[PDB]
Amino acid sequence: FAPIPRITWEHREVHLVQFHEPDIYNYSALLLSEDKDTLYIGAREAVFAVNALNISEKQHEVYWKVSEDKKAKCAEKGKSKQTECLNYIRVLQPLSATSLYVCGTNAFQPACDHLNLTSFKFLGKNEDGKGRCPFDPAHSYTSVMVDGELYSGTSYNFLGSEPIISRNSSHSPLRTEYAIPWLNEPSFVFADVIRKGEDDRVYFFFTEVSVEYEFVFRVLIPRIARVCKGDQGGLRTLQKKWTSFLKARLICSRPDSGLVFNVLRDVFVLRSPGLKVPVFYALFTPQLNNVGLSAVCAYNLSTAEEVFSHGKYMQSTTVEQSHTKWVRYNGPVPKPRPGACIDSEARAANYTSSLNLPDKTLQFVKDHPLMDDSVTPIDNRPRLIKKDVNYTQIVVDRTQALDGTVYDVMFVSTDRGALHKAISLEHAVHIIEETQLFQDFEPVQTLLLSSKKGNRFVYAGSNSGVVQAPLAFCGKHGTCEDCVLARDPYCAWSPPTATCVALHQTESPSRGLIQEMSGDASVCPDYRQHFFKHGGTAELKCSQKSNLARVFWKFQNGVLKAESPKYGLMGRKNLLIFNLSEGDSGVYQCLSEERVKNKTVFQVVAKHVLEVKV
Amino acid sequence: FAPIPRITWEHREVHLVQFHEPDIYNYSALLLSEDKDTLYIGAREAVFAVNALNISEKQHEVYWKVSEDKKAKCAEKGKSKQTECLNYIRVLQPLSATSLYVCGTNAFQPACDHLNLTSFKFLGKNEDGKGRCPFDPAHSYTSVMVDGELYSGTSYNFLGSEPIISRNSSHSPLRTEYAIPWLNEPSFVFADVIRKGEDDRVYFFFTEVSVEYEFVFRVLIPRIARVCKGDQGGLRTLQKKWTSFLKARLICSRPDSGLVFNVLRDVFVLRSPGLKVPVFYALFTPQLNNVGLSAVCAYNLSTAEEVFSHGKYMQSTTVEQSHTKWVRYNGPVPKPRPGACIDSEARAANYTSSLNLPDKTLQFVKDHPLMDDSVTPIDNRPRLIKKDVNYTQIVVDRTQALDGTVYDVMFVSTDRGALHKAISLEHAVHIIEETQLFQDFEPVQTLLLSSKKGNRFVYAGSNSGVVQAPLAFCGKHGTCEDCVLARDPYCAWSPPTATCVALHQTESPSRGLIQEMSGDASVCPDYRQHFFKHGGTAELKCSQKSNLARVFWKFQNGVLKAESPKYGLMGRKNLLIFNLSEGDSGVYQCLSEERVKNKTVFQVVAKHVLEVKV
Ligand SMILES: *[C@@H]1O[C@H](CO)[C@@H](O[C@@H]2O[C@H](CO)[C@@H](O[C@@H]3O[C@H](CO)[C@@H](O)[C@H](O)[C@@H]3O)[C@H](O)[C@H]2NC(C)=O)[C@H](O)[C@H]1NC(C)=O
Ligand SMILES: *[C@@H]1O[C@H](CO)[C@@H](O[C@@H]2O[C@H](CO)[C@@H](O[C@@H]3O[C@H](CO)[C@@H](O)[C@H](O)[C@@H]3O)[C@H](O)[C@H]2NC(C)=O)[C@H](O)[C@H]1NC(C)=O
Ligand SMILES: *[C@@H]1O[C@H](CO)[C@@H](O[C@@H]2O[C@H](CO)[C@@H](O[C@@H]3O[C@H](CO)[C@@H](O)[C@H](O)[C@@H]3O)[C@H](O)[C@H]2NC(C)=O)[C@H](O)[C@H]1NC(C)=O
Ligand SMILES: *[C@@H]1O[C@H](CO)[C@@H](O[C@@H]2O[C@H](CO)[C@@H](O[C@@H]3O[C@H](CO)[C@@H](O)[C@H](O)[C@@H]3O)[C@H](O)[C@H]2NC(C)=O)[C@H](O)[C@H]1NC(C)=O
Ligand SMILES: *[C@@H]1O[C@H](CO)[C@@H](O[C@@H]2O[C@H](CO)[C@@H](O)[C@H](O)[C@H]2NC(C)=O)[C@H](O)[C@H]1NC(C)=O
Ligand SMILES: *[C@@H]1O[C@H](CO)[C@@H](O[C@@H]2O[C@H](CO)[C@@H](O)[C@H](O)[C@H]2NC(C)=O)[C@H](O)[C@H]1NC(C)=O
Ligand SMILES: *[C@@H]1O[C@H](CO)[C@@H](O[C@@H]2O[C@H](CO)[C@@H](O)[C@H](O)[C@H]2NC(C)=O)[C@H](O)[C@H]1NC(C)=O
Ligand SMILES: *[C@@H]1O[C@H](CO)[C@@H](O[C@@H]2O[C@H](CO)[C@@H](O)[C@H](O)[C@H]2NC(C)=O)[C@H](O)[C@H]1NC(C)=O
Ligand SMILES: *[C@@H]1O[C@H](CO)[C@@H](O[C@@H]2O[C@H](CO)[C@@H](O)[C@H](O)[C@H]2NC(C)=O)[C@H](O)[C@H]1NC(C)=O
Ligand SMILES: *[C@@H]1O[C@H](CO)[C@@H](O[C@@H]2O[C@H](CO)[C@@H](O)[C@H](O)[C@H]2NC(C)=O)[C@H](O)[C@H]1NC(C)=O
Ligand SMILES: *[C@@H]1O[C@H](CO)[C@@H](O)[C@H](O)[C@H]1NC(C)=O
Ligand SMILES: *[C@@H]1O[C@H](CO)[C@@H](O)[C@H](O)[C@H]1NC(C)=O
Repeated sequence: FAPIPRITWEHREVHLVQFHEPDIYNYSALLLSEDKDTLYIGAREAVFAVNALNISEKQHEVYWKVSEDKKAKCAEKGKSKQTECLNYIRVLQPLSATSLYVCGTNAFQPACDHLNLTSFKFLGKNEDGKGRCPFDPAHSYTSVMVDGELYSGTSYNFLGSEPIISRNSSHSPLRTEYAIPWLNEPSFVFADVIRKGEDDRVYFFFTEVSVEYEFVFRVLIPRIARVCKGDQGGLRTLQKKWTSFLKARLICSRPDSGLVFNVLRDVFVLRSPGLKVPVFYALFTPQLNNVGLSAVCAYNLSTAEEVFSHGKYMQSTTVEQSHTKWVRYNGPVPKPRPGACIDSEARAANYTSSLNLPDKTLQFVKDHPLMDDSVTPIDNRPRLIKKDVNYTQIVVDRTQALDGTVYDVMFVSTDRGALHKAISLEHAVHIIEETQLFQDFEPVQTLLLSSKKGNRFVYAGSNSGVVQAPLAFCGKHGTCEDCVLARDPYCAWSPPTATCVALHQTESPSRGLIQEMSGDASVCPDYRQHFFKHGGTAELKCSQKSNLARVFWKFQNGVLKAESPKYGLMGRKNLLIFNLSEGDSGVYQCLSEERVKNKTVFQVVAKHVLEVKV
Repeated sequence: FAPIPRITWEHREVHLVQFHEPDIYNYSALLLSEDKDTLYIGAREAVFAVNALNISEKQHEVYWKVSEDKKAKCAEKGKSKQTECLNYIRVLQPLSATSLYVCGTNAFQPACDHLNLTSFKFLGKNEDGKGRCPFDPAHSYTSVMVDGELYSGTSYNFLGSEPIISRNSSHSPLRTEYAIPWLNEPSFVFADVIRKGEDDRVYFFFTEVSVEYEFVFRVLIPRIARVCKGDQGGLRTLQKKWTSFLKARLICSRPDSGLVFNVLRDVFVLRSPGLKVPVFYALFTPQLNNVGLSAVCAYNLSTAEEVFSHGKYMQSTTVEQSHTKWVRYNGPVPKPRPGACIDSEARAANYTSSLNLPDKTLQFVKDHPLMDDSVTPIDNRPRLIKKDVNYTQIVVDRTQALDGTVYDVMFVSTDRGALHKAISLEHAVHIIEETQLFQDFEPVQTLLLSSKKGNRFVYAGSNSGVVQAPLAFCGKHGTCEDCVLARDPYCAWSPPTATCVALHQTESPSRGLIQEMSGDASVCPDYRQHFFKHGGTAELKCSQKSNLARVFWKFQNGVLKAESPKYGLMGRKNLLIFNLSEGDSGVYQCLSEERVKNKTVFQVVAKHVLEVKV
């Protein structure tokens, strides 16, 4: 299990910019512009444009509030008039340079519209968002705009009994089948297009009730799925339906410890400036006995692609003679491959679209959407497993250290408004710091990263507002030792400026900078006076930031024992000399000790010169 | 989830009698005599007889140490010469008035013998305990002596690859089949005879790899099983094999919370003086994501009896065409019923023993040992679910309160040498107290209850020694309020003696005693002076035992705020007045507040009269 966050930053001790509109709640949708300087917020009954560099600067505002006759219609359907019967923005996507595509629950009448960016006024397109947007603010939902066409995963109805992964195309509308083999009680988590003869694919991530597994209760299972951008459906069968829909198990577990995380919470696509293949960073929690635990598994796209392209499918079979069981299909697979895209191979066999695929192949995919092979993580284990924390959303920044060693920086939000910064150091997790983003411990519902030159920020939304944080707080570190010991690839010590700087931001010289991810503060170069009355009591204040260090006191060059009657420890860090007399005068030193590898790192926290009067 | 233990007793603050022999370890077997005054301890390479009333009084001792040629033989087989290659006592059972039946691992040569009680010397019977006793001190094991015949569940071999539930009878030896349907990687937990035409039954409890369930990893499942005392095996088939072996799922879970506890740790049989039917109190932990959690489920014997007597069996089937799946069997069941005992019905159809049962019935049971129905707990939920605690063994005492309301008192041991006392109050768990039995936090391996008049004790064994504790510490409670607030059915307040007494032990008058399980201390009838120097500092000590209460201070009839500079709180309970002056003199009161139901209970903990000198 991952250790405790090395340093805890109170909302008070760091520079965090906040945004909220009075009487406006549920800041669940976040979208930043092309230029990255304008962040758009989708809340309950409102859409805003804020300066992404200072979220507190409100630029534009637009509302989409529900009428009383629509609220009462919703309430008459036994829903909560002042809770669920309101317009929760669920779809906030780029449409053009001059517009956004917006959908809201709208007292259970999913409605879509175009937000005119030049005016920040809605165009009144008033489209029926049934299938595109959920009815209930409680229902799961995911959407990705690909080539001005919305690819959405949510419920097709009011009750949330009909799930749907569909494309609102207008030219070629396509949707999933309303069948258990296709989708079995899913809870949508994330979707994105993975761009390139070879066609683009639109991946979907969700948790659904498993068909392959049987246990005491119904077992959930994380799913990775994909569809082909060029899909047009089948001609005779799969009319207006996906022909390219294949899914597989997403497995996040440490078995030598019986830890299985079968509930997917978030998915982030690490788009490597260097690496040609994207890495999905997926966030999971266990369905069973969650108390709570969180795990972060990283999946190489190539792995998943290997399953969808060459993996054996699963067959459903009748078993004695009213039951259905699912097993590996070892029978003959049709050609062209069921679920495959219109690639170079297909085009050679005179196949231009799904509309001209053989009925043999189309029937196969319709009856075999599920793959036998699981999609496994890189190094076949989670990147991080944490206890006593319920992680909510994830973002990852691939950063180059001073050394040139590349670290994948994990920003993980909690259900209590906190953000953890973690890196997988040499075969062990290091949680650099934790920051309390929300003073009200509101769970971070959404998280969004901008790693772009200048505007390097993380944006977190909750029901109470939005928070803007940098990727590091290098300046909070006082000494070179403190700067190095942090083991943050973002932070380096600058001897000329006598400040711990943010490497890859500051205008300090690279060649003349200090950073050691080993934590060996050895690479570094290197008195509060008091006058108290006789008989009186002294409180010598001492504090440090490491949650992984312990402090001890020293008087007259010896390790002082804070025991009654002469001594006491107030708050485990502040020394208390009780009965002051001639001999108590002199130097009192507060020291810290923290283990890095095998070695211990002692640091002098406080220096005190106590003088007792006569 | 169950709250935290109301009061924590340090090993220091309670009267606990301890026993251990220098250089003797692993005190895993405990057996008390008929008279209940002599407790026999089975350790590694030794057996002792101690006064059960004062375990520290060693009465008798006997050793059974392994020879160097036997240790070296064991070590040559790649085992640990100074760890596993020693005689761990595994079987410590009553044989007669003048003898005990003892088996030890014996450097992987399971050996049995008779301990002559009149001499406390072994008889040298030197029986081969293969099947009766495990080879490895790591292997699971269970045994019950029924009518001078040992019924044992353990491994049949060195590697622990062959499991076995068998009867060392001499007249009619019987054992299980070495087949997955019968036993699939079991870990034995407990066994006992459930006594009465109707035959007696010998129940077995264990955890084994499930055949009915399929998940990411192999799923374990707790099992309740039984065999008939009168079994003699089959004549043509099941030659020297159990014909009465039936098993079923033992289910301990809260599903509205996704909590499943599929690993059985201990089983206790509540033999009710009043209730005609015994209740099994079973202790479970989860296989998946245990961090750790413990649950206590109580099962009514009648329920289990209903499954074994009328439940539909499970069939194994071939599925496409190399796999095996298990489903409910809805086909024709033979008569006499497979797995049933030789009852009144069978005897009418001229069946005297298993040896004369039709081959039809015998073949059925051999191919269908597993039942389709699960054995569920009373009120279909656990009696207790606890987090942050790994419970090891359980005992239950059915006790009558002053009111006459019967409480089933749960004594639960932990893997850190602690004992919790819990009762299921009105639809909520109340953990009365917790006691640190082992100063070395050694896990309690075995637990044994003597609820008998006079000698009312709990005996706990660990690798470091044995501990003797009473069932209550009524005397530790100071006031009537404190006595009542404890909500311990064992404790009552005595106004004449001004002491909190143990109801059903003391010679105090029943009619003139105070006890309220509601916790309403309203039924009850109803100054440390200091003189400190001017300018000096005062520490006003205040403490109480409730882990569920918080203390606040009062000065000059007002709730004082322990904030800098004038005030401070040392250890969250001790008040610190910093700069003494004329006005600081007077009465300082430490008060406690604890919620019972809705209401708060304020109590005056400490009274102080502080006088500041001039
Ligand atoms: C994600 O999965 C892809 C799929 O294989 C990984 O890519 C491949 O990794 C292998 C492993 O070495 C490469 O093979 C060879 O690399 C050595 C190293 O220099 C080279 O000397 C050999 O001549 C050969 O090229 C393979 O080329 C490479 N292919 C691609 C397209 O990347 C990828 O590394 C995985 N990424 C992660 C983070 O797991
Ligand atoms: C949108 O944001 C608002 C802002 O907090 C969320 O409001 C909160 O709603 C919950 C109920 O869903 C309130 O909890 C209470 O639950 C008990 C249980 O029955 C009920 O008896 C109480 O009357 C109350 O509803 C919570 O107090 C409330 N917060 C505030 C400040 O009023 C809202 O739930 C969010 N909606 C979504 C879809 O996230
Ligand atoms: C354990 O399971 C047994 C199996 O049923 C339970 O025993 C039975 O409980 C029923 C429930 O009432 C008894 O039926 C009736 O009880 C009422 C109460 O006075 C009486 O007025 C009716 O005339 C009738 O007797 C049934 O007789 C009883 N049978 C036996 C053998 O006990 C038992 O109570 C369960 N114990 C626990 C702790 O769950
Ligand atoms: C019987 O009781 C003794 C008394 O404590 C138990 O002794 C303990 O045995 C464990 C190993 O099983 C020792 O732990 C260590 O494990 C590491 C891991 O490789 C190893 O490198 C060390 O050399 C050592 O073996 C533990 O220190 C030891 N306790 C003492 C005081 O020596 C014994 O395990 C118990 N046997 C059974 C079957 O319960
Ligand atoms: C989007 O909003 C802009 C903002 O007004 C609209 O711009 C006006 O467009 C009309 C022609 O249609 C011009 O005559 C006005 O002078 C424009 N005003 C401004 C301030 O630019 C634009 O038309 C809107 N687009 C749509 C589709 O409604
Ligand atoms: C969602 O589907 C509707 C259904 O057609 C699309 O609506 C058409 O939109 C185009 C402009 O993009 C208009 O020219 C057509 O006249 C519209 N027809 C109808 C019937 O509405 C809509 O554009 C789709 N939206 C997205 C984001 O894909
Ligand atoms: C982690 O999240 C779980 C829920 O997923 C929390 O468990 C709930 O805690 C509340 C608080 O009293 C209880 O009322 C609920 O009944 C609990 N539900 C379940 C399923 O346990 C858990 O407390 C959280 N823990 C941490 C460390 O974040
Ligand atoms: C059990 O131990 C007792 C203790 O000695 C044995 O008792 C002796 O028995 C012999 C006859 O066999 C008598 O002559 C001795 O006088 C007895 N001595 C005592 C002290 O009682 C007894 O024999 C042992 N039982 C077995 C089976 O060996
Ligand atoms: C375990 O099985 C052995 C096998 O027979 C039993 O041994 C017999 O024990 C009786 C006395 O109980 C002797 O009279 C016989 O001569 C013994 N025969 C053999 C071959 O040993 C043994 O008693 C059984 N033990 C238990 C506790 O049931
Ligand atoms: C409860 O028991 C579990 C084991 O069943 C403990 O978990 C182990 O804790 C040690 C301590 O560092 C680790 O080294 C092991 O790797 C852990 N194993 C597993 C499977 O988690 C757990 O810490 C115990 N917790 C409590 C509160 O008793
Ligand atoms: C932008 O941030 C600065 C930094 O303190 C602040 O002074 C300024 O008022 C902010 N702008 C707005 C509109 O809040
Ligand atoms: C029995 O317990 C008493 C109580 O203190 C003790 O004094 C006595 O020595 C114990 N007996 C033995 C043999 O330890």
